Amino acid sequence: GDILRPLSDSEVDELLDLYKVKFGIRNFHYLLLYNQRKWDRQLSEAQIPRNDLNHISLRKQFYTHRRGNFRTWGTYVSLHRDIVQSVSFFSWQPDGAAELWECLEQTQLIEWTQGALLTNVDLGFCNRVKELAVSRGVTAIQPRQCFGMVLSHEDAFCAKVPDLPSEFEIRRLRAEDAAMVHDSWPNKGEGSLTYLQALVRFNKSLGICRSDTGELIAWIFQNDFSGLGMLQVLPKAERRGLGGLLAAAMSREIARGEEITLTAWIVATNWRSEALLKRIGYQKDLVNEWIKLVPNS
Repeated sequence: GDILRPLSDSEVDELLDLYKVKFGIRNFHYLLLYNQRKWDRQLSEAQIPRNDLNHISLRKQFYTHRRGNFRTWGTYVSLHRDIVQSVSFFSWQPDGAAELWECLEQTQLIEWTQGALLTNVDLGFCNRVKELAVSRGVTAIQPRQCFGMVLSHEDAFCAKVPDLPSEFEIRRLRAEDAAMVHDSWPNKGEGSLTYLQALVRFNKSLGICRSDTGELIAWIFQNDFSGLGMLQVLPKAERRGLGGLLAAAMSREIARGEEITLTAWIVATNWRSEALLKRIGYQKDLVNEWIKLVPNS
């Protein structure tokens, strides 16, 4: 069949420890692998059939070169489904990573022409992968640089957290909250409402509501790397220190509920989020690209 061969659950687990050993607990591919398997376990105990349409956003299918050993170079390609197809991949083969590109170029499981989203792409794979996209029909690409911010577990565990102003209350988000958080998205085409609903269910989240009206005014989620994501404060509540409060609280909550490095993916131009994350202790130790391929025509 395809040059990409689906790894069994047992193999993904091995893939996970390979990255753990090779790069350490702060590595983003390890975090991605760690996160997925965490969800796999939960969704399993929650007796939710795989491929379940309203939870598929919480699933991933890992693959490797059908005629290669995923252990020698950690070569892998994952496929995710929500609105479009999201692809992640890596390999540490010392020279051009032939095995990897053999996979990406010879496979037909990737929707190069159907708006596929390339997530967390290493800077060394960006140019070549864009050329490939074009060689397969892509006529327009929308790439963006993201900073991978990192905070050790120890730091997150012992982190301090600001005081919440009387005007507000904090609570975990609930299903009804999903639609509001989704409505404040300007370029909402990568994450679906149902994805958000799955996240409020299986991931940690935090919302800030006015003690009066009870109106949700700011929120933060745990992301697909078990770190922080989708932070946002409605304009009418800006400059009240809530943004930094959410980030601090979520960092602490995650670190005390599980053992992992806290991280966050932010757009390189989001100077304000970089700044508040930095104040909490997060450091910038990675730069990756998110490459959104525009559907043919």
